[PDB]
Parts: sequence; C-alpha cells; structure tokens
Amino acid sequence: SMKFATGELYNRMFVGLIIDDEKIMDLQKAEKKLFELETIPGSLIECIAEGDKFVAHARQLAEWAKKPNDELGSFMYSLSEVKLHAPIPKPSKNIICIGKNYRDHAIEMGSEADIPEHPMVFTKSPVTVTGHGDIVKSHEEVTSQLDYEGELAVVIGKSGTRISKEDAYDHVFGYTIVNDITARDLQKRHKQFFIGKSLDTTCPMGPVLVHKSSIQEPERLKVETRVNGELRQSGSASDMIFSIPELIETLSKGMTLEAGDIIATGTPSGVGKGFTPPKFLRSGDKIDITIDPIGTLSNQIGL
Amino acid sequence: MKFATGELYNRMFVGLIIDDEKIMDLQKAEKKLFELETIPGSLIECIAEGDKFVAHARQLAEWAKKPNDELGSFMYSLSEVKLHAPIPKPSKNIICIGKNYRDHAIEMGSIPEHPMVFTKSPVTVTGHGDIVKSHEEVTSQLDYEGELAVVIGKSGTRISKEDAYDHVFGYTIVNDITARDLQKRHKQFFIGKSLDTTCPMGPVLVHKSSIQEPERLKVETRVNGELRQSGSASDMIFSIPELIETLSKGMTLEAGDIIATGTPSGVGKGFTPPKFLRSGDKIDITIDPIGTLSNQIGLE
Ligand SMILES: O=C(O)C(=O)C[C@@H](O)C(=O)O
Ligand SMILES: O=C(O)C(=O)C[C@@H](O)C(=O)O
Ligand SMILES: [Mn+2]
Ligand SMILES: [Mn+2]
Repeated sequence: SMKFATGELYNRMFVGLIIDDEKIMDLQKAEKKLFELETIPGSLIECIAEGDKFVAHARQLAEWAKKPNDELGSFMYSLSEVKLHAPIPKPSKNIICIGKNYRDHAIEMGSEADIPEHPMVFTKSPVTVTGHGDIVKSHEEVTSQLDYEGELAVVIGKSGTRISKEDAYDHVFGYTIVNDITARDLQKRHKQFFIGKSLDTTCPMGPVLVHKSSIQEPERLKVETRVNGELRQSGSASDMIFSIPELIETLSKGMTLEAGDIIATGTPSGVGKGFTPPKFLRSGDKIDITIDPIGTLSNQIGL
Repeated sequence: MKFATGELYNRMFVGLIIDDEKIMDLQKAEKKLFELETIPGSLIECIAEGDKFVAHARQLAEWAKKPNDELGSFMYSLSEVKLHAPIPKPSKNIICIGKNYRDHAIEMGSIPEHPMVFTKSPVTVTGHGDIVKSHEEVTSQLDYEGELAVVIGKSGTRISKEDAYDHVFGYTIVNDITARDLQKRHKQFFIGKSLDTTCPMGPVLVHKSSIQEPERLKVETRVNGELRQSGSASDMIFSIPELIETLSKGMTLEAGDIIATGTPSGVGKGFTPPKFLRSGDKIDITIDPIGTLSNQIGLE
C-alpha cells in the first residue's frame, strides 16, 4: 500500500512514505542515500504532478530500504516521533465540497425533496486546512453551531477538462479523509455556504494520502465518525448519490481540474444538526474519522 | 502607483505603469539602478512584502526619470507588452459578493441584511484582451458582471471596520462572468461561477494611495459598445470595510486575496428577453482611474 504523508520532525517538513504503519520514510533523504539522486520535489503536491513515475520511484525506494544498510536512521523515522500535517498543507485552490451526496444526510437536514438531481458544489478556503492531531478552533465568539462531517476526499492527479465518466479514475491520484467542519448558523445566514465552511482550522485532512493503485475498489470504502468515542456516522461510498466518476465528469465539464485539487465527496447521516436536541461541538470534543485503509483522522476542539 | 503583470520575450514580470504609456520592469530596473536583486517574480509575492515594496517601487520610478543610457533594458512601451491579470494565479479562490447593489438584487427577483459570499476558482482568471471561452456545449446563459475588486495587502483576522483599509493593498476590475443556468442547476454558485477563463481581471492594480476615496468609484459596463451597467460604489449595501470585517470574523484574510464587491444592475439576465453572451461579443468595463478591462467571447 502506497501511503504518502507530509511530516515534520525537528523542524524539517518532508514528503514521506508510510512503511508498515509504524515508520515513515523521508523520501528525499532516502533517494540521496540509496540511489545517490536528488529528484524528489519538496512538497507532495509537486510529487502528485509527476504521476505514476513518482509513485513507482517511491515504491522502488521502499524496496531498497528493506535491504541491509547501516544508515536507515538518517531517513526512516518512527511515526510516534513525527507530526503529520495535512498531506497537502497548502492546496492551490479551495477544497471542492459536495453537499447532500448521501440520501439519509439530505433527509436528516430537511426532507426527501431536498435530494438533489444535480450535485450541489461549494468550497472551503485553504486557510481551513489542518492535520491529524491538530486542535480545531471552537470559534465560540462567531458560532455556537459548529458541526462535524466525516468524508472521503479524492485528490486529482492528471489535469484535465471535459473528462468522461469512463476516464475519471485515470485523473485520480488518491484518497484521504476530510472533516468538513461547518458553522450551521453561518451557513443559513449567508445563504451560500462559503463563509460557514471556511472558518480557520475547520478542514482537518489526512492522516495520509493513499494512492489509487492501493485502492482499486473505492466504492467499497466505508466512512465512520466517532465523537467522544460514540459512533455518529457510518456510510458506504457505494451509497453516494453521485459517484466519484460522475462528480469528476460534472465538475470538469467547463473547468480544468488540476493536479492536487481535493474533492470532498459528502458526509453520511449522523451529523450533530440531525439529532433532536441538535448535538453541536464544544471545547474538548474529540472527533475520530476512520476510512480503512487510509486510517484514522483525529482532532480535538480547542479551549 | 499602477502595478501590472506583463509579458515580454516570453517572460512574465512585475511592472509599474509610467505615464499610462510605458511600463517599468521592476526587477530589471532594480538591477540597473542598484545592482541588487530583491524584487520577487510575482505581484502576489510583492504584495506580501507590504509597504517596503511600494516605497521601493516609488524610488525606482523616480530614478528612472534621470537620463540614463539603457532605459530600454527596463522601460517598455505598453503597446509592446502583453498584460496578464495583475495576479494571474491567486493563491485561493476569488471571494465574490452577491447582491450588493439594490437594483441588481431587484432585477434578479426579490435585499440581504447579511452578505452572500461565494467563490470563483483561480482557473477562471484571465487578463485584459484575452478571449473568454463561450462554453457553448455547457451553457447558453453566459452573462457579464462588471465589478470593483479589492486586493488585500496585509494579512489579518478579526479585522475591525475602522482598520479595514489598513489591510487593503489596492483596487482592480473584475468581470464576474456567470453561467446563469448552472447557477440554478447546482444551487450553490461555485460551478456556474468557475468555468475556465470567466474572471477577466485588470488591466492594472492601483495602490490604495492613489485612491483614498473608493466610495466615489464608478463602474460602467458596455457590451458591443452599448452601455449596460452604471453603478456607484457608494450605493453598495455593504461597504468595503464592512465586507472585510464580516469576512475576517472567523477567517484569516491573506496578502493577495481578491474580493469582488458585486455588480450593479444591467446584467443580461435582467432584461425581458434576457440578453446572454454569444461568440464575438465584446465587453468593456471601466472604472477610473483603474482604466478599462476589455474581453471578447471566443469562437464555438
Ligand atoms: O453533505 C455535505 O457533506 C455538506 O457539506 C452539505 C451540508 O453542509 C448540508 O447543508 O446538508
Ligand atoms: O452580484 C453579483 O456580483 C453576483 O455575482 C451574484 C449574482 O450572480 C446572483 O445571481 O445573485
Ligand atoms: Mn460536507
Ligand atoms: Mn458577482
């Protein structure tokens, strides 16, 4: 499984590959030591633009790193020592978000007639983006209706416009997790969702970006969200109203999708707003979103 | 102080308009005057440097008036240069205000007490004189919207109304070209607002020091010569300072962020028979003293 990450260790930010879910390889330093080359770019978004050849190079480096050698510790780090950022800490454009792409989410937010015949697409500013283990601001002076949304995110590899459904997966690099944290009152107040979706720190992403070659069946992916331990959301990607291929086809009809664009494909039912008494987030709340085999994205709402 | 992104000999460069006929290549001017190289290669990077950059640009322009042998190595006639959008590649989506003029809101079917805010993808951004794709296989309801755009010069969150202009770098023009059917179809405006090439911007970015009175600015839009729109920035429902205060309440505005402040009445959708854009149509948007932003709708 090819799982890429942006890590930080002793104030160096680096593009990393997860090895056996316990170690992470610093790909640039590994390339230098094992291949005596320096070609790997310093950000994952630049690596994504290189496509399959970067991924095959990374796979080769991981294979070589298993051969006996005496300087493993210069480039192979235990995950416990490494802070994971969002795989793409600074997207080049807003995160593209789909609204109401699971039937029961649409229903819990209103009724059956709120189910779209066409995708509802909005965005989150890049200033939302944060990583596994980061504190999300509670934004208490702005809203008392912060809510969680666990989602599967797709990262585009090959750039393209007018992409057909049939070719869509050819333009996909990989998959990560997003928490599309939303201020529900701000959504209603401003009508368009941008402001209520774009508060600082409200898009945890990660913990890793799994290359599509490790996930040939994305329709079988499952999203689970727990809030303070309690199961809130449990969706299957196959229940999406619009599939990933349809979303890519729609989005690209008149617009170029570019390497490293991130599409959040919508949350299942189970959001805070959906309960009678609504259950909004508060300081100290812990949110864990699991999609195997991406792993678990965990954040706490700040004090 | 009118800044631009020009292109000459296949190189894009940050420029300063001199006497509305010439453009100074700031990096090459600095090198020739000071034999130093500190000016960054994009306008957004220059904006992030703050007041330092503007004072340096002022100094270079003053020096460039002195006789000097090789003026032509850094001072070009505007007619020889292609102008891009001042910020050809924003670092995030353009922030757009909907319904910020009374009569625009009315002509579209009816006034907000809170701003309606959406975005345009960076892939929309294009420059003065560039062709806007007609997108005929996607929509037959392309429409025009002349607007004043504000560029943030200094990053901030929880910016007060009173301090708002302190976070402003300058002003440019945008054409917020919109597919009206796609707006209705997808409900949120993003898709209808984010077709490739549908955000002409420019032709220049005027530093705020040349416009201390933005409420007196006027937008005029002509389509094939004909006056369609005519707004005054003073009729905006929410002012520039209020928009900055609202936007930044829970969100960091960063150096180089662009806010399109809304279009007056006169849009194609506002006429009975609606007047949508077609291949060959020419749109000219004028805001003095920024100048005129001109684009043509492309071939099918
Ligand atoms: O469905 C999602 O994942 C959304 O972001 C939309 C949600 O905010 C809503 O209004 O129901
Ligand atoms: O007022 C503007 O500038 C807008 O972009 C909004 C407009 O597209 C609308 O349908 O309300
Ligand atoms: Mn969502
Ligand atoms: Mn507009």
